[PDB]
Formats: sequence, structure tokens, C-alpha cells
Amino acid sequence: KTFKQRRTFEQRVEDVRLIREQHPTKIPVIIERYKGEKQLPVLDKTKFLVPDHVNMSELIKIIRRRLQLNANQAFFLLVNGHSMVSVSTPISEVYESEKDEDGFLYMVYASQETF
Ligand SMILES: COC1CCN(C(=O)NCC2CC2)CC1
Ligand SMILES: [Cl-]
Repeated sequence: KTFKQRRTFEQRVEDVRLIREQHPTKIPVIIERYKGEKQLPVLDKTKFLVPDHVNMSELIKIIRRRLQLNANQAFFLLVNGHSMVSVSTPISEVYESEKDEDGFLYMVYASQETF
């Protein structure tokens, strides 16, 4: 069901190396609905190539637009299993400190802060 379940560590590592080769300015991001989630839709896809200069605050706006949310729906975005310390950090900086050992940056969203 989840991305890590669908692809071998080898396949995830090689895909990241290829994004490096072909999409060198992009951060490879996996974005997944919380398995417990009732309110928010699932995304049309899992793997997002994010320009490396956008900050976390803009990536939240992008995903809320991708989900076609309205002003008073709640949306929480976990990175590498935990709350974002700050929405102002550029995603290039977030990648270097929060990337998985496979080379992807793993995110999960819910309507609840208590996932
Ligand atoms: C904000 O992230 C989304 C942008 C679209 N995307 C791309 O693949 N980018 C376009 C270009 C061919 C690589 C990943 C999802
Ligand atoms: Cl690029």
C-alpha cells in the first residue's frame, strides 16, 4: 500500500540517483495520506519533484492546492515522521537534514495534529 512497501530499497535508491541525473535542481519528495485519515482526499500521485528553493510554507500551499482544499479545512504535514520545526526553511536545507537513507524526503498529511 505505502511507497516503501511497493519498491525495493535498491529501486528507491536508483530512482533518486536518476532524478539527480535528469532533474538535478529538484528535491525528490514522497507525499502520502496518513493511513488513519478520514477527512482529506488521497493525492493523484505519490512522487513529487519539488524545486529546491521553495520553502516549507510554499510546499504546504502547493499540496493544499493539489488537494483543492478550502480556507477552513485543516492540513498537517509531517516530514521524516515528525512536525516541521519551521515553514520558513528552504526545501534544499530540509532535504539535507531530513532525507531518508534511500534518498527520498518522506511526508505524511492529516486533518488532525494528533496523527
Ligand atoms: C510541486 O511538485 C509537483 C510538480 C510537478 N512535478 C514534476 O515532475 N515536475 C515537472 C518536471 C518534469 C519534472 C512533481 C510534482
Ligand atoms: Cl532540474
